[PDB]
Amino acid sequence: PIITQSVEVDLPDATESQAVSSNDNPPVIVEVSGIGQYTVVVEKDRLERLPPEQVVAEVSSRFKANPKTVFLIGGAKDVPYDEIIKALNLLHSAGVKSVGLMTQP
Amino acid sequence: PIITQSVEVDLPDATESQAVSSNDNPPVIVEVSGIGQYTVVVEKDRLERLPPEQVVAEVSSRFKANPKTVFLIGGAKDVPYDEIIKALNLLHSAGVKSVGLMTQP
Ligand code: NA
Ligand code: NA
Ligand code: NA
Ligand code: NA
Ligand code: NA
Ligand code: NA
Repeated sequence: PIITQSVEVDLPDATESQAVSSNDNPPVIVEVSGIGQYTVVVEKDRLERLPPEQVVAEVSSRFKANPKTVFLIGGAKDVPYDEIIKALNLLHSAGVKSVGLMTQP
Repeated sequence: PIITQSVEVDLPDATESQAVSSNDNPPVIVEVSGIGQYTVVVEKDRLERLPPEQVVAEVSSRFKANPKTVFLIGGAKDVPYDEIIKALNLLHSAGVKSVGLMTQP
């Protein structure tokens, strides 16, 4: 106590929906809720309860296979800010350069 | 019901602390807590309880005066994800291209 989190982001004019609609492949969705706990979803395939290092492995694998892959962070409206910063840092550590942020029911 | 929020972000290698430390001027901090309610802080000067359109006016004014200005979004660890997406969209609408995200006590 107390550790704070930070991340720098750039804001492009291109949109989250544009990224998804213009891509040949489904997006890879990193869903957050669970303190440092993630579900990775690609279409119907769900990889639940993954710890940070396993999310890095999964995401880095997909980015290497196709760097054009669209990555999204999904979560309920009330997911804590600190968890969102952690997730952005996690994705950047795995090599991801662009992310769509979206809230979900 | 139900409106969701989204924003696309790019992840540069440059950091939030780097942006602040390398700048000649203090950062402009948009603090969030309050549903669509913001405090804009520059050094000791606080502009509290600003509605979205007033934040846009204040931020756009500072960006026009100096486009090298460092903009930050500050908030407690538990600020809701949806409010963070709203704040990023608000800043981008005012012309801001880079933002540092940081949690605070
Ligand atoms: Na960063
Ligand atoms: Na793997
Ligand atoms: Na997280
Ligand atoms: Na966007
Ligand atoms: Na003004
Ligand atoms: Na907000």
